[PDB]
Amino acid sequence: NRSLIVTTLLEEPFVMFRKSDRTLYGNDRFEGYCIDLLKELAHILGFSYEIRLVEDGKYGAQDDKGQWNGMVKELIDHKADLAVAPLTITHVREKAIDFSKPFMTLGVSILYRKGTPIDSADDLAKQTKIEYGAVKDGATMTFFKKSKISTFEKMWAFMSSKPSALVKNNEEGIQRTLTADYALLMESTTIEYITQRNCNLTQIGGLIDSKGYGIGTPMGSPYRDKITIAILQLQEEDKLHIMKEKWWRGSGC
Amino acid sequence: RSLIVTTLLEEPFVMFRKSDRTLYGNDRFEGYCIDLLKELAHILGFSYEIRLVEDGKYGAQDDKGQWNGMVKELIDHKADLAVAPLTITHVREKAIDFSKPFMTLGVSILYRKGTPIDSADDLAKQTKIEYGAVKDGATMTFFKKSKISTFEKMWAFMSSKPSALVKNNEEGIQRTLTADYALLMESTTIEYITQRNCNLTQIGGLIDSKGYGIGTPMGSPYRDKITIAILQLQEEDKLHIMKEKWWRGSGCP
Amino acid sequence: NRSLIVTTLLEEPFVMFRKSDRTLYGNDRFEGYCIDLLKELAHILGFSYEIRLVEDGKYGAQDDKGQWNGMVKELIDHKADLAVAPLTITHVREKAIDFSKPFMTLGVSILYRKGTPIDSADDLAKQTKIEYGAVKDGATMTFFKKSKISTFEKMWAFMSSKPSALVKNNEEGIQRTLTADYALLMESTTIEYITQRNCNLTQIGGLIDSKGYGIGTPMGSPYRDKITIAILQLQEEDKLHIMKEKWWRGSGCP
Amino acid sequence: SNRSLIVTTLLEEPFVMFRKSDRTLYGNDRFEGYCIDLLKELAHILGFSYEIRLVEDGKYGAQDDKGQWNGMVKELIDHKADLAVAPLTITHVREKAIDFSKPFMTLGVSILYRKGTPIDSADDLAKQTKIEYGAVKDGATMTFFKKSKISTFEKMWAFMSSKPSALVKNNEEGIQRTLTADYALLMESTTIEYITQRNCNLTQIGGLIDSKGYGIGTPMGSPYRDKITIAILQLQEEDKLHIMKEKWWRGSGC
Ligand SMILES: N[C@@H](CCC(=O)O)C(=O)O
Ligand SMILES: N[C@@H](CCC(=O)O)C(=O)O
Ligand SMILES: N[C@@H](CCC(=O)O)C(=O)O
Ligand SMILES: N[C@@H](CCC(=O)O)C(=O)O
Ligand SMILES: [Cl-]
Ligand SMILES: [Zn+2]
Ligand SMILES: [Zn+2]
Ligand SMILES: [Zn+2]
Ligand SMILES: [Zn+2]
Ligand SMILES: [Zn+2]
Ligand SMILES: [Zn+2]
Ligand SMILES: [Zn+2]
Ligand SMILES: [Zn+2]
Ligand SMILES: [Zn+2]
Ligand SMILES: [Zn+2]
Ligand SMILES: [Zn+2]
Ligand SMILES: [Zn+2]
Repeated sequence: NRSLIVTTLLEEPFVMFRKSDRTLYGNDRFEGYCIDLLKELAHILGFSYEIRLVEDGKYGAQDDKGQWNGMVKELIDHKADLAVAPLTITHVREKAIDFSKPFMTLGVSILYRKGTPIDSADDLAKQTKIEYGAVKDGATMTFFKKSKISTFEKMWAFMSSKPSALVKNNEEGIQRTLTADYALLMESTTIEYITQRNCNLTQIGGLIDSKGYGIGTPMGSPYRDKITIAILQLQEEDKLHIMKEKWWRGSGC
Repeated sequence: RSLIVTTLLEEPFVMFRKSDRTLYGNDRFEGYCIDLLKELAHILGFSYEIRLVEDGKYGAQDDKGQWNGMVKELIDHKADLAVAPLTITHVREKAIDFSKPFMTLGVSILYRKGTPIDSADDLAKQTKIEYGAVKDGATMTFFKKSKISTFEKMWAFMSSKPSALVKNNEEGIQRTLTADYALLMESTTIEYITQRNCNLTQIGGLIDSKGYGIGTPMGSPYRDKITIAILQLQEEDKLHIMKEKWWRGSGCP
Repeated sequence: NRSLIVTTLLEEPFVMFRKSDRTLYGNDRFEGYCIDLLKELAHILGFSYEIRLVEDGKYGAQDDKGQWNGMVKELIDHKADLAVAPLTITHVREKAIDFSKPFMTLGVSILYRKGTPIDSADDLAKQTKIEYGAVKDGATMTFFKKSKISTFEKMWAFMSSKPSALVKNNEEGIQRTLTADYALLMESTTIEYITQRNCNLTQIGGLIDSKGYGIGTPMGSPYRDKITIAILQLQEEDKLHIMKEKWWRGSGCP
Repeated sequence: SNRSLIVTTLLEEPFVMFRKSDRTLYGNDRFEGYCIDLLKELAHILGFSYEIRLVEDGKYGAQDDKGQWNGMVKELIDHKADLAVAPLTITHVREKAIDFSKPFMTLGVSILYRKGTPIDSADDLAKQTKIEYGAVKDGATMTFFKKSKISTFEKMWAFMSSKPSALVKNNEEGIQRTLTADYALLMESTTIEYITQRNCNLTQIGGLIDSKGYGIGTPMGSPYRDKITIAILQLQEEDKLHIMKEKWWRGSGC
């Protein structure tokens, strides 16, 4: 019964440190949507596991020499059996790792202060006053870096140049939108979570694309297909809807 | 000690049966759901009376948040069961309960044969051919809430053109026959209509995948009883029979 | 070389030789529900394949030694990668091979001529005038042979006795039901098919049990879960209920 | 009710057993077995916490002269427990004092006895008188014999009810009696299957005398019985009770 190593990262409301009056340790430290999903997978498949936060705190992207970092790298180097996180399924990633079928669908959109004229990526790309960016070495950054749409190449040209447009993680980005004249390009279900809690913030425009989160495994993993089946089972039983309603609030706004 | 069953007229699910000597009460009806409902009362032993829903609608929420149609009857405890082709949706689950599904369906397109229109994207790209859905049903709500770019575009259209949203299927079917109109309609009804009308066809495949379930007010102890009874009928492979029975039918050269 | 080998057998309307004037070869020889299912599975999963009829024409059962025959044996001996057929998933066969999730439901029931008093397996079990049996070395036979239920043991003891009550295949059992005083223990979806083509036969009673057909693989095969995922996709696209209507449709009886 | 549900059960191999350890265990962690795994699946599917309590009198449950119950059935009647999770037999008389889930296991009464003897059926035992036989006191097998009107089983009850010693306190006493004296135990078939795979000098005599099932027990009106039935059907559909049975019915030899 060897324990599977699960790689992940802190990201509200998917993976969080649970509140306690003493120092917690091991798996007991964590709670959130992806923790509940992991618990379901472990139950259905019958495995035990050890959660390990990815050291560099990244989701994963390729450098110019094609080397990966983040959770994707942990899977490639067979340091982890599974990545259980809001890990975006993308063509470039499917070349290096395997994914389950998606457990949640989302798309790229914009987080910004309420009360302004702007209503689309178009408006940001036109102007230089309002700064904008995305999480460094995640799928949204890669989306822009790869885009052939004029508006998005324009936006990448910006993000790529401005030293601090690319933020370390979502939290740093959300604080930037509250602290400065800055809009964050961010995945839509996280926006949904934030705007039900911070009434100062809103989504700008709609979804720029449509994609999904999946459980990541190393290529050739003998678990990936069973995990797909389990996700399809949870879906059929309405369990992912229940899990989302559990973690998305709360009250406000 | 009898249950009030809310429904509406819809072939081949609920129909006024043909006879000479005027019929009263439950005797007024035949159809797939009528048979289904008989099989459920046998298994669970209850008495009931069918009541057609006044506004003729399935159910959707207004801006204010009030529901109408059968969904509203259950909310208001004006009915015990909704026995009809009532689509299980995550939105409705917030307001009422459903049994496990008794039939699968997905949104798809009903249009005349022999055109070049091949998918929803084809309808969304143009404006000569109009298109719509049944007002205040699940398919309308699907387009209204959609975050997918093509379906948002379609929703802008339907939502704007007068009379693109039809009062019921029959009126939508008639608009498909007499005008340049495509109806966004559930696949099991499309199946029923296209083997009776050889000049109509399903365009594309399923846009989504859902089922029909028996509706109850939230918390009702019958929901689970009805699920057990539906499972029983599935083990006795009796529902697939009931379907073949009401779906006939001589075909199209 | 890496094409998958598919074992199957002829069984209307699942797998049949296509009618043509010009001689057909290879996979093009075949048509039917399981052939359409196979094409869909191959599209989804991305494989090419070669269909081969199982030599002994049997589905599969175990002799007294413990040795299997039919399609089950082809899988056990790693002679085929998949069994694509109306192959009944049973707990007994699960000990030797693996199955996908089911793509169709069925149960054992009774095929007999119309116009008699018989209405249940118990009516058959009480009386010796009317002969009855099942396809030899299939799941229905095995169900009776393994049953611990008194009535089915009784029925097994009867079938087991009659020299020719255990028929070679469905087509033979169908003919014996037509020409002798004989009832065939047969899977319900086949009865459905037959009773709509032959208005002098009918199903007697309901289902005795409830089971499914699944694709068989050798035990431990990675294709097993892949095939399940592909079946779930076809179910989401509601393609199997349609495939079924395509192959079972026809003019009924008065 | 309460927050954690109270589960009544009793020690019966291989359904519920004390797990092995080199320290004193406590609470739910004391237990292992088929019915413990089932309970774990139910608790996960329904989302409840629970506390297992062994039934004080160690009985399954029967009615005395008045209708006074004992054993697990009694714990449910009196609402001392929310569920009974055990190889609890579904019978008419119990169905009138408590509710049961759909069955999670099918079984029948049969005979456990030493190998070798010419004994071959209940009839054989009923005639003769040297070989004693009995059943577990205040269990469903005892009650079946008491209430029977079949000649052979009436004779058998006549014996068992006359002897002070025929009826044993539990399966374990009875099994030991079978190994200790010329004695046959009337016992449920899946327990016989477990025992005969471990005790190679014991065997089943004859077949199953009836056919019934085990179900999860709840007090009448429990808000949990329907959800539990749906859970068991769900587990069955995934082959999980087959897997669970294979896990606990192991042994070696025979
Ligand atoms: N979910 C993203 C990180 C967030 C983002 O890029 O917006 C990923 O998998 O890379
Ligand atoms: N069956 C749908 C009505 C028809 C439709 O929306 O297409 C419902 O339950 O709302
Ligand atoms: N489908 C059965 C053969 C037909 C029957 O046994 O009735 C099997 O897989 O063995
Ligand atoms: N399973 C039985 C106990 C054992 C027996 O009576 O043989 C019961 O629930 O009473
Ligand atoms: Cl321990
Ligand atoms: Zn679960
Ligand atoms: Zn490795
Ligand atoms: Zn589904
Ligand atoms: Zn009410
Ligand atoms: Zn839902
Ligand atoms: Zn395709
Ligand atoms: Zn092999
Ligand atoms: Zn099994
Ligand atoms: Zn159909
Ligand atoms: Zn489980
Ligand atoms: Zn009480
Ligand atoms: Zn089943």
